[PDB]
Formats: sequence, structure tokens, C-alpha cells
Amino acid sequence: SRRRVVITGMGMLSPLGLDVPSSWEGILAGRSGIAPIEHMDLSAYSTRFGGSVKGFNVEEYLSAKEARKLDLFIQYGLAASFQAVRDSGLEVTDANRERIGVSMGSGIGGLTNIENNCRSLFEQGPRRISPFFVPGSIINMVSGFLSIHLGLQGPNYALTTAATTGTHSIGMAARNIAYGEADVMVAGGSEMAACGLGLGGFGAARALSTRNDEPTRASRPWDRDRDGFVLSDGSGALVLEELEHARARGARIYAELVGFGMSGDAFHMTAPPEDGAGAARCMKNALRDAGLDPRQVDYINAHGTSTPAGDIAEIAAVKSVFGEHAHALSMSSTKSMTGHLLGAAGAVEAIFSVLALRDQVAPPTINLDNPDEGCDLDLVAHEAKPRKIDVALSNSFGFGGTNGTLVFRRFA
Amino acid sequence: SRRRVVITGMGMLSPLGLDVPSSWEGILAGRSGIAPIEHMDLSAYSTRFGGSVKGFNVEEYLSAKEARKLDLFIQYGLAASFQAVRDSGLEVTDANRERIGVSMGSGIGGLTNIENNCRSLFEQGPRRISPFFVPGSIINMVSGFLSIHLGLQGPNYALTTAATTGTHSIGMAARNIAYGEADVMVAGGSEMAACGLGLGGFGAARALSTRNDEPTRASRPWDRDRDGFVLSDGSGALVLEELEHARARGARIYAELVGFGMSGDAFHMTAPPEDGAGAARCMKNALRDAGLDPRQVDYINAHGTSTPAGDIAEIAAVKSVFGEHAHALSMSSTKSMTGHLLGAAGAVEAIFSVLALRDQVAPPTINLDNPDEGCDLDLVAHEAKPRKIDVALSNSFGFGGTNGTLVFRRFA
Ligand SMILES: Cc1c(NC(=O)CC(C)C)c(=O)n(-c2ccccc2)n1C
Ligand SMILES: Cc1c(NC(=O)CC(C)C)c(=O)n(-c2ccccc2)n1C
Repeated sequence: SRRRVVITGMGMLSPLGLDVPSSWEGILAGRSGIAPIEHMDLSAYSTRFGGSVKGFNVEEYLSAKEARKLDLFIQYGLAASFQAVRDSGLEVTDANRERIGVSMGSGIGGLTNIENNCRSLFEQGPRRISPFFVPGSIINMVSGFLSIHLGLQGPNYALTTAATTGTHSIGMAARNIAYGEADVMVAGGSEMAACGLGLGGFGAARALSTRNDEPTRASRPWDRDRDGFVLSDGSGALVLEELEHARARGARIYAELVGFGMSGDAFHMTAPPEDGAGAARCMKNALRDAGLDPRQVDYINAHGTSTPAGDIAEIAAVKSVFGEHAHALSMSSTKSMTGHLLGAAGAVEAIFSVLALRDQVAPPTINLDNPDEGCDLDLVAHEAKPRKIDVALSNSFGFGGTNGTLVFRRFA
Repeated sequence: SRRRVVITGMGMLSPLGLDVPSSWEGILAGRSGIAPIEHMDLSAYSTRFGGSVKGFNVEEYLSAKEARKLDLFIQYGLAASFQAVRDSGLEVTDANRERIGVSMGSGIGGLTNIENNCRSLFEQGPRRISPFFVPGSIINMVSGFLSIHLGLQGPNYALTTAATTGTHSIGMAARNIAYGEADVMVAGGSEMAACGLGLGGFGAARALSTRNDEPTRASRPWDRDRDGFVLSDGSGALVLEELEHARARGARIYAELVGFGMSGDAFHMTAPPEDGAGAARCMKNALRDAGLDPRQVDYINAHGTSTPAGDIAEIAAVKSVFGEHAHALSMSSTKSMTGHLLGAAGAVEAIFSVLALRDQVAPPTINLDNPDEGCDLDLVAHEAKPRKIDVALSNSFGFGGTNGTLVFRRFA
């Protein structure tokens, strides 16, 4: 029926590094990217730390002139996208430009730009609003600007599914390729929600960790003293490519994208069901899509946000799907180190899943000092674990009960 | 080797009515839904009119308690979705709930809520932000809340592709069904961007008509005195359903969704290429997807925003795709009456395209007093035109050069 999809390029901005290799080095070393926020005064907020991108220079990617019209989340998405395309070695021509598209998403988009324009509006009226405000702030402009810069004329769209955005973006891009609508897609997500509205909005819901005294210990998935997620910024992008297309041009293949599953909890606007039933259906859908039995899974990059309800639901879901094999696989949350990159989480975590396959190493869950009741799987506590990994699964779950799972496999 | 997709239910809020029949009556009568905006003081703005939803009562759909947590764009999306599901007659059970999903999108989402929370933040600090601000404002919560209210556990996501949102949402939902990922999808879009940031943001770009003296004459697609688009609010939703599934339960079928095409211009962040080359590729992709020749198209619901560059580009694209047949088909812009519903435009216009098939009538382009250079097609100026319509095509184009086309056909 359908064509095979491989990963030929990757790119990233994260709290651990300004590219993929630097981020991954941090991941394998168990390094935290979390620190007190420097770019605003959070004296009035109950959370004053997060995962910032440190030392980003947009002028590596864009002229200063172009960059000034774009919200940070667009700058970040473009940086990761450009990295991924260069990493792939793909040359865009008239013969293929209609076959190359883009699906880069975001959970909340240009919140910083909105906040700044809203200050001008209230203080001075609508005349001080930027002419570039709309195109420089809306979520589909990563896809838009990337297509313009690289001459990409294929399917051009953007997902916004909260914390599931990056996973859905990659999965649906893979579908485009499998079904023949494109031969190449740049896919993933980006987020920069570290502004007053973001910190204040999540804080108002009491969803964020408030461990201001020890920011690097705040994100502690499955630990009994977890107290909410850590807000982080950045971007991940992957070049997905039809297999024969990749082979014909001698592309370096990182891994194969073999499965994509989706589900809805239909339970609650922000909380998962305690048994993770929706997450279970999603993982099973992804495995069925990949033609894999649960027992063939070696590594799970969990969603693992460090929220009370979320973390335990994901354990329940994994035990339901995997049975006894739940105790043979390794499962880790790299959010322990990166925090929660929101709409970018699924994108950077897809990249980490691919690199786990490349390097045959399960990244750690740092800060897992005291696993909570029932959190008795191999959660790769504290230190990276070299091991055999043929199949890696990556989960994302989001507000609205919206679930996504990707399955990657070593490529021969 | 894929399954057929039919439309079994429709729902709508528009500037012409609080449901589909009332809106369509206005469409066929050539009525304008455009008026001076009443819900805010626009004395400081250069545009003071738009297409408002008049007399909406959210309590027809939701308790007051539930509604106070939701931005207007979510309220509108849910109203259209609930209408569409009721219209379809579908009964959700344990046997089918995993096979029913939702794809309702938005271009800018909860701008009103953001603006109000930003006022509280600046005046009083972050402690005044609502706990419901994030889940009540993010774009994927139409899909989220609908799934929760109706118990829908199938694919759950949201597109955000500017003015193309509603078209992409419907097309990609159709793909889910065709490829067996779902048997039923509720799909479309909603928008409520009529706040200071919205009017101010589009005004700053000088994109809006400023014909404040005659609001009902402002939206005039292809007319030589057009001066930008008219901002409008509302929602459209369709129940898409696999054909055998519909037949088995005795569903009333409105029409068949036979084609979906996408492209990128890769040209400019807001302006289309003068020749509409991207729009041409998109329409051809949709026709190829449907297995139709251009000569089988009888009616085009144009994007037709009443912008200088946009309107003429779409004429060029139609002449390119259809050749001599461009002069045999009928093409109209219902934005002449409704204005531009942004992320909802493609959804309400898909509904209008389906009803054109049902009623064998091409809706008018009102206000087309003096067609501009080269606008010499049958643009259904002024008055509705009864005629044979077997195939109806609906276009949406958006910021970032992102294009979508849907093709519907009469169902036997
Ligand atoms: C905490 C959070 C989300 N939920 C999850 O991560 C799922 C888990 C805890 C069961 C989620 O979707 N968001 C979010 C991301 C982007 C925009 C809006 C909301 N957050 C913060
Ligand atoms: C005018 C406008 C857009 N562009 C078009 O309608 C296509 C153009 C060739 C006439 C568009 O995408 N938006 C928009 C919609 C939602 C959010 C952001 C932007 N507008 C206003």
C-alpha cells in the first residue's frame, strides 16, 4: 500500500544546547538546562526559573532585518528547520520543490509578541501596533517562512495540539510521504512561552513546579516529591524522506519512522484519566501502525512532565500495553533535564529517540530520587544506560486529552 | 485503494445567521452581514465595522458555568460542532467512539481572552490571570472540549494555517477517514478576532477595508474599488463519514468529498504571486485527487477576500487551470456578504459549496459593480444563479503562501 519513511536530517534549539550534538551530549551526561530566568523580572511570580535557550544568535540563520519581524518562537523554529535541512544534504530543485513541504507547529505561538503589542495598544492605542504583528506572530509562519526561504512548494501547514504538537506534526508529515503527497517533509515544533502571560497562565493553574531554591531539581518525573512541570523553550525539526528517494541520492539515514498513533482521552480539559486509558489506546495504535508487538519495544521516551496525575497515568498505560514486557524495556523522561518544551517537546524528544537508536543508549531520568507508588519500571534513574535498542517509542499527551505516539526503528 | 468520504451533517455561526439554514437564506438573498461593530469602542481605529455573530446564546449549547471558562472562538466552534453532530443523527457508542474524532482549527485562537488577561496582568500583576486562561484560550480546545462533551476518542487535533485553516482541517479529516484511521470526523474552524489586537493588527498592515461610511459595500471581490478585506467572526463544522458507515445507519448524505489539494506559494509572507501559480498547483492537485478533469467543475466558491493582489491572482490561477472552461463554470465569493471569517472561512465556504450542490444554485458575488481588468469570468455578480452543479470546488489561501482546495460532488 504505502511508502517507507526515514529520517535524514535533524535540528534543535534546547535548554541544553544550540544544536543537536550539544543537546545530546548534555542528555547523556545527565545535565540540567534549568536555571533562574534572566530575560524578565519574575519577582511577582511563584515560579522564577525555566529552560531557556542560552546564547541564540538568529543572525546565523537570518539577516537582522528579517529577524526583527519575527517572534522568538518563529526564530527558533526556523533555526531548527534550517539545521535539519542542512543536516539532510538535500538540494532543492525545480524537479523536486513541489514534493517538499513543511509541518512545524506550536502550542501557543507568538505570546511574547502579543504581550508587547498589547502593552503598546493599552498605553498608546492601536497606531503603535507593528505592521508585522500578525504575520510575525501566527503559528503557521514557521512553515510559511521556511517555505519562502528554501523555495518549498509542497504541503504547507501547522498543527497546534498543546504538548502533543511536535509529535502530531511529525506523524502527519510522515503520512503525507507514505500516501504520496510529498517525498520530503520538514516537521516538528517550536515554543517560546516564557513571558508574563505564559508563566502567569500556567502559574494561575498551579501547574508549574515552584521549587525556586533548586531549579535543577524541580523537574523530577515519577519522583514522589514532584510538584508540577518546568516551562522550557526551543525547537526540534526533522527531515522526513521517502526511502527510495533517500537511497537514490545517497542520503545518510538515522532511523526509520515506522508507526504513528493518535487518540483522545475524552476525559478532562487538563488532567489525564488515572489509568491512562487514552495513552494506552494511542500507544497500541502506533504499534499496530508499525506492525510491531509490544515485546519488540526496547526504549520509551516518556512524556513524563513531572506532574502528579500525568506521570502515574503514563506508568499505568505502559503496564497495560506492555504487560510483563513493561519490566524489560527501558523508559525515561528527558524532561527531567530539558523541562517541558510544550509544542516543541515531541519534536526534541523524537530526535532524542532517534539518537538513542543511533548510539544504543537509554537517556536518564535525572532527579528520580524516590520513585512514587507503582513507579517500579526501569526508569533509567540518574545515569544513562547503554543497552540494545532496536525500537524506540515517543509519547506526547496534551490539554484536551489529545495523545500522540511515534515509533522509530533501526534502519537496515 | 481508499474509502469514500461523505458529508452527513453541517453546522454554522456566521454574520448572516445562527445556523446553516438561516445563513444560507441570507446567502441566496444577497444579504450583507456586515455592520458597525457594537461590542467595543473603535473610535481610534481606521476600520470600525465587520461581520459579527448577532444574538448568540452559548447556553443553548453549554451551561453558563462551562461557558465562562471559554474564549468566544471556542464557544463558536463548539456551537457549530454540536449543530453538525445533531444534524448527522449519529449516535456515539462504545462500539464506535474510538472511530470518531475531531479536527476543528483556528487562525489566531483566543485573542479576546489573551487581551483581557493581558490587561489584568499589566494593571494588577500575574495573580489576576484566570486559572482557566490557558485551556480556555488555546486553539486545540474546540477539538478537546467537543471530544470530552460527546465522548469522542478518535484522532483529536487542530490545524492553524491562517485563512486556509478551515479548508485544511476538513481535507485532512477526510484523509483520516479514507486511510482508515477514523470512520467519522467533525471538522472545520472558528474565529473571533474582533478585538483591539485583531482590528489593530490587520489595520497596521493596511489590509482591511476602511469604507466605514458604507460597511455593506466594503467587501467587493474583483471590483475595481476594493480596498481590503472585511474582518468577520463565526464557525463552520462538518460531519465527514465513511460511505459504507453512513449507508449502514441510513444517514442523510448531502454530498461527497472527492478531492483535497494543498500547495505552498513559496513567494511572500502575505501577498500571493501575481499569477496565482501556487493556487493553480493547489487546484490541480485537488482535481487530480478527485479523478476529475477541469471541465467537470461547475461551481467555484472562490477565496475572494476583496484585497487588490489576492483577487486578481485567483482569477489568473483559475484561467490557468481551467482554460476555456473558465468561461463556462460559475465562480463567486460569498465573502462579498459574510466578509472574511479567517480560520473559519474555509469551513463556512465548504458548507456553502455543499448547499450549492444540494440546491443547484450558484451564490452571488454582491457589490461587483465594476469588475477590474481581466475579471471577465462568470462571477455571479449581484444575484444568485440557478444552474446545473455536479462538482463544486472551494479555495482557501493564507499568510505564508499556504493553499488548500476542496472538491465536492453530488452523491449517487
Ligand atoms: C502541562 C501541559 C500539558 N499537558 C501535558 O503535558 C499532558 C500530561 C500532563 C497528561 C499541555 O498540553 N500543556 C500545554 C502545552 C502547550 C500549550 C498549552 C498547553 N501543558 C503546559
Ligand atoms: C487577508 C488574510 C489572509 N490571506 C488571505 O486571505 C489570502 C490572500 C491571498 C488574499 C490570511 O491568511 N489571514 C489571516 C487569517 C487568520 C490568521 C492570520 C491571518 N488574513 C487576515
